[PDB]
Amino acid sequence: RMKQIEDKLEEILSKLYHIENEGARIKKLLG
Amino acid sequence: RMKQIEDKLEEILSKLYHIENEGARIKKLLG
Amino acid sequence: RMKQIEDKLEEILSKLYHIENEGARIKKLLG
Amino acid sequence: RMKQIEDKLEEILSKLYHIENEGARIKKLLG
Repeated sequence: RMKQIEDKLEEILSKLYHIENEGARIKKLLG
Repeated sequence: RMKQIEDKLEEILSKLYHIENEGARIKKLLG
Repeated sequence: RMKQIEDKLEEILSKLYHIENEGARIKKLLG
Repeated sequence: RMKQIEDKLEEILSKLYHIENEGARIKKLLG
């Protein structure tokens, strides 16, 4: 069951990169 | 108590999807 | 060790609410 | 493999702190 949690963790990490990137876009835009 | 973790994670992901959608609206509204 | 993970999960949840709220502010602002 | 989870979580949180700071700059730059 540990490998099921690890899929989610990685998926969560991916989503965090995407959000961090969306935020940098918006930032560069405004500036 | 590994299921309780996987439940939390799943909740986390939903929040992240919502955050992601927020940034989409922010991008349209902006650029 | 499960209760150490649970502190982090909750802390992560908290931070997600804060970010979701920061995003709604920005959104309301722009609009 | 419960430590590997706690490591991931800690990584997640750092990302969330960074996202949080991004939204701070976005708010200043904007309002």
